[PDB]
Amino acid sequence: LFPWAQIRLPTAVVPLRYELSLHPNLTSMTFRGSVTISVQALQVTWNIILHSTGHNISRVTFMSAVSSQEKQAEILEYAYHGQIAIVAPEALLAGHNYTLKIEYSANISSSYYGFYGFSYTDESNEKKYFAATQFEPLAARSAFPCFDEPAFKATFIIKIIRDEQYTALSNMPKKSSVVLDDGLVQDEFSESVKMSTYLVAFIVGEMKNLSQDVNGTLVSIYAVPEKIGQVHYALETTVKLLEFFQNYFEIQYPLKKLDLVAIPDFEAGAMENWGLLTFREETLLYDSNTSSMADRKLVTKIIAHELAHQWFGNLVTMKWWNDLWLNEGFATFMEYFSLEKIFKELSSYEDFLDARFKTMKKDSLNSSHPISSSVQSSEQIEEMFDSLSYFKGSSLLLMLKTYLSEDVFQHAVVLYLHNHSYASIQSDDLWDSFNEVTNQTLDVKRMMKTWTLQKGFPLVTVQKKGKELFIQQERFFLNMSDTSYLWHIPLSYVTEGRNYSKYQSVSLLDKKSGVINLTEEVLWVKVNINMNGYYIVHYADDDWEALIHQLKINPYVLSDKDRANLINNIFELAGLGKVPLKRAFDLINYLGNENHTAPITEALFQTDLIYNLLEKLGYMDLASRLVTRVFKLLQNQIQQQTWTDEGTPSMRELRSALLEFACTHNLGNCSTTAMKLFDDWMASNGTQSLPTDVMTTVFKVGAKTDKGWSFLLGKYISIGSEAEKNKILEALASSEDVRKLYWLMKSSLNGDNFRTQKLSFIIRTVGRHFPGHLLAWDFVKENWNKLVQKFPLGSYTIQNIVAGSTYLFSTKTHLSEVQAFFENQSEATFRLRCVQEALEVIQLNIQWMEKNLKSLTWWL
Ligand SMILES: *[C@@H]1O[C@H](CO)[C@@H](O[C@@H]2O[C@H](CO)[C@@H](O)[C@H](O)[C@H]2NC(C)=O)[C@H](O)[C@H]1NC(C)=O
Ligand SMILES: *[C@@H]1O[C@H](CO)[C@@H](O[C@@H]2O[C@H](CO)[C@@H](O)[C@H](O)[C@H]2NC(C)=O)[C@H](O)[C@H]1NC(C)=O
Ligand SMILES: *[C@@H]1O[C@H](CO)[C@@H](O)[C@H](O)[C@H]1NC(C)=O
Ligand SMILES: *[C@@H]1O[C@H](CO)[C@@H](O)[C@H](O)[C@H]1NC(C)=O
Ligand SMILES: *[C@@H]1O[C@H](CO)[C@@H](O)[C@H](O)[C@H]1NC(C)=O
Ligand SMILES: *[C@@H]1O[C@H](CO)[C@@H](O)[C@H](O)[C@H]1NC(C)=O
Ligand SMILES: *[C@@H]1O[C@H](CO)[C@@H](O)[C@H](O)[C@H]1NC(C)=O
Ligand SMILES: *[C@@H]1O[C@H](CO)[C@@H](O)[C@H](O)[C@H]1NC(C)=O
Ligand SMILES: *[C@@H]1O[C@H](CO)[C@@H](O)[C@H](O)[C@H]1NC(C)=O
Ligand SMILES: *[C@@H]1O[C@H](CO)[C@@H](O)[C@H](O)[C@H]1NC(C)=O
Ligand SMILES: [Zn+2]
Repeated sequence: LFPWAQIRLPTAVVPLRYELSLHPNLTSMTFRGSVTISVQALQVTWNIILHSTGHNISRVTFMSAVSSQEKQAEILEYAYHGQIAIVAPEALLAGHNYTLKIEYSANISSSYYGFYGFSYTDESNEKKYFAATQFEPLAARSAFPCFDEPAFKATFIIKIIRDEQYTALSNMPKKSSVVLDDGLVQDEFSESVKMSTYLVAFIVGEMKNLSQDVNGTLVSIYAVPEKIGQVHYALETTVKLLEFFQNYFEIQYPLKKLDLVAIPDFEAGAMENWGLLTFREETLLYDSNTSSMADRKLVTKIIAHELAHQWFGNLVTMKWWNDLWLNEGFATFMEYFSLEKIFKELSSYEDFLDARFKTMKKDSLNSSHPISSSVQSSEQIEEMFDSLSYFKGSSLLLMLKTYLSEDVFQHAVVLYLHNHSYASIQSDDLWDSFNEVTNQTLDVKRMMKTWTLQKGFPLVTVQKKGKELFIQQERFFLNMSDTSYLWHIPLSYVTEGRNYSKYQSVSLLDKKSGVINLTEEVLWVKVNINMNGYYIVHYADDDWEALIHQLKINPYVLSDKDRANLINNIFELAGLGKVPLKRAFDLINYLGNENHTAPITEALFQTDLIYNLLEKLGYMDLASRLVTRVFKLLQNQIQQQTWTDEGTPSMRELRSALLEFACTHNLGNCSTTAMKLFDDWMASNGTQSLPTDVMTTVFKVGAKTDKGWSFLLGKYISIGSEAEKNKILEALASSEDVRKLYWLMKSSLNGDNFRTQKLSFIIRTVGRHFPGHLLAWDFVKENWNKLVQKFPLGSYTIQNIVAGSTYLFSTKTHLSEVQAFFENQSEATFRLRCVQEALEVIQLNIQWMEKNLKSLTWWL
């Protein structure tokens, strides 16, 4: 029986370095194992308890200091926690380095987790092989026996003997390689800096490269040869972002090398590794001419994310997974924070803003879970990998860093960085580096533990009565009894009174009610500047009709982030009931004079949730009258859009937003303009450039014709550009021919012309529009069994198939059906977070109709 009945390893033994030698042949999917672990005892144990899985071990056994002579112990194992224990020939006395050596058999993974391998086809013919690693969170132990926790850091020599052609890559630069007798090469890499078991990485496959030397460290993007041509932007961007993390962290990237790799597969594990960043082929390949704003915006942030992860996560790692949200939260913040100081032209705050919106309305559900609390098993380690925690974390740092200065934020960041580099940490340690705020401690970061420890976010009510600012707080709950919900809240607020002179100020509300005194007597006040604070603000009734009046006068007295914030808020409140729906729509009656994208898209987002909810109920006429009045507010901006790619990113994303609003709903010249552009494009065997900005729109309109449908289907199964094939798939699923809509899903499910990864994106698209709406949900239930086979229950795709099939229902008849269907298979499924959040969204719609179907009749 085995000497350790816990899931965490013992504090008994500690690794100091790892030495690893491996023979995978990619052709037969098998490999050599050999690990030498230079450990060290800190307390007496008869065993070394450590992690190992899937290893068929031949010979293993144990040294001391003292002797280069080695002596035979035998392994005991325990597969339930992945652990193995070596029964030591003699007592590990405290303070002594011993070294441990393991030989093993193993299989190369055929999933895409751990040490995995796959095949792909060439431009010229050919069957190529390839293998890589993906060790988060607990996968390293599958490749090689080790202390697989993030606290147990160490140093690494990895050496991999690989056939002549393949380029072997790994963390540290390749020190040496030496020809072996059969035709095989032996690659050895430098010993690694101190780093965590999960960050180890190594690649075997036929690539080329493209390099540049920022200062001392040299940056290179590795891709399969085909077109290493288009890693040119990736390369140039890693470069400026590299000496953008730079100086700001005031720490220098410790490695001599930094290599990014475009792995040639769609299920590629893309991750953080030090000196060996992975990506899916798709997310890196970019082309100045044929590729849109979306895929630059996306490739720029994807780089900027895994780059800050260098400092955050690798350099300074978690004690344990209970704090993952911190790094991924911080990285996600940097991703949006670097960009708007190097690439201020992308308007990457807009992405950010909307990202925060969608964060809050799922942080407002009751399915929500506060981001920090004890983890103890691994369904609890991978439950932490939902990007809701990441984005919320991200939101907190922007709120923390605009309350404290950006400078104050920086040094406390920098001060955080220096104090425990190469070390493991817990959450509160960052809050302490901050409490070296001020000359040294003027307020505590007990503040941040109110946000971390409680689900949801405060609703801040503001009333104002001639002197004043009466500020009160409660949890934003979506209705039908606990109150130790209290937040420490930075209250940015901006006003205007006297002379058109904008006064803005900060103040931290740390009790249930409070009050701030303004200097002048204003006509309007706005709370939460640029939505810097993660919360919703509700006003008393002629404080709301102050701002709206003010928006019809001169709205540009506010930012576009503020304006977008009111539109967000006023609509979500009128959902919760705290405002009539008709004063949301009088807020956006402003929009005749709007020119910034951020508020227009957010209003268009809102109005079209309303459009679709109505449309799925029978109330089609109400729905249609709704959009045409949005259309009329935005009528000039719509026509003045040119069907082009010309302009600032912001004004391009606006252009693409306005143009397929007007087209989705057939409003004005727009559908025709588009359908000429489609015939020209289709005339030309595809051989004509569509402005990528109007490309998804042009495709939709054409997908509405059996001629057009069948063309675009040929272009899907033929053309190479995976970017444009999702704007084609989209269209194919924006048909209203039900038989096709079914056949798309039926086929994506069977992996026929569309790989099964895309079905979740198909299903969401079919069901979102009236003709497919019931068809989607029925597909989801008619093949539920085969849906659980290829997406493991609770995974982020069975996620969406239920979210995106059902989130539009609004009748208690439907509600019953959804719940009757899910309980009717399993109760273990029936109380999945995904499933009763699915159910939770549906009554919120019923509630929404119950309060706002309304009287849509007397207006609208
Ligand atoms: C995996 O096993 C195969 C088969 O033993 C090894 O194969 C050879 O591949 C080279 C080219 O890469 C050919 O020139 C040889 O003729 C092949 N030999 C045979 C017997 O098929 C392969 O090298 C092994 N992989 C590794 C990494 O050692
Ligand atoms: C990536 O390709 C580049 C060519 O664009 C290689 O660059 C030179 O590589 C040789 C080979 O070691 C060096 O001796 C030269 O010093 C490099 N050029 C300069 C200006 O320094 C690069 O080596 C390739 N990547 C790898 C890993 O070899
Ligand atoms: C691996 O395969 C089995 C154990 O599952 C055993 O018969 C065989 O000898 C093992 N190979 C080595 C090299 O230990
Ligand atoms: C080896 O052990 C000694 C004490 O036994 C310790 O002082 C030393 O640091 C260890 N070696 C390394 C490289 O740390
Ligand atoms: C690889 O998988 C086979 C089953 O397909 C198993 O018998 C074998 O033991 C595995 N290899 C190791 C090292 O466990
Ligand atoms: C290059 O050299 C060192 C990096 O170690 C740094 O002090 C210096 O500022 C760097 N300069 C630039 C332009 O990156
Ligand atoms: C170092 O960490 C300790 C926690 O023991 C903390 O109190 C201290 O403020 C940190 N110092 C810096 C400069 O971050
Ligand atoms: C607000 O004004 C009153 C005096 O009119 C003062 O007593 C109170 O402390 C002020 N509050 C703040 C937060 O400045
Ligand atoms: C948008 O608002 C008005 C134009 O109606 C103008 O004052 C303002 O500068 C415009 N901003 C941009 C970026 O065009
Ligand atoms: C259209 O182009 C494809 C290559 O992308 C080619 O295979 C096909 O035969 C062409 N069609 C015609 C009618 O020439
Ligand atoms: Zn990340």
